[PDB]
Amino acid sequence: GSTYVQALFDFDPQEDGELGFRRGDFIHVMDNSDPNWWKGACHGQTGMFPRNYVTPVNR
Repeated sequence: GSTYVQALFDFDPQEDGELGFRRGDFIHVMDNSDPNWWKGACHGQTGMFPRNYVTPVNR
């Protein structure tokens, strides 16, 4: 389907397994878990990332 976003800012991991990307990086929202936090995938690696650190592309 379509669950991508565009990294609003740079997110450096801060958890064991977390996600790590850089502004404009399209996160792949694989499973909206939490309101301000979600599960996704980008640099060939999945993990969690603040949902407010990204922005929808299909809108």
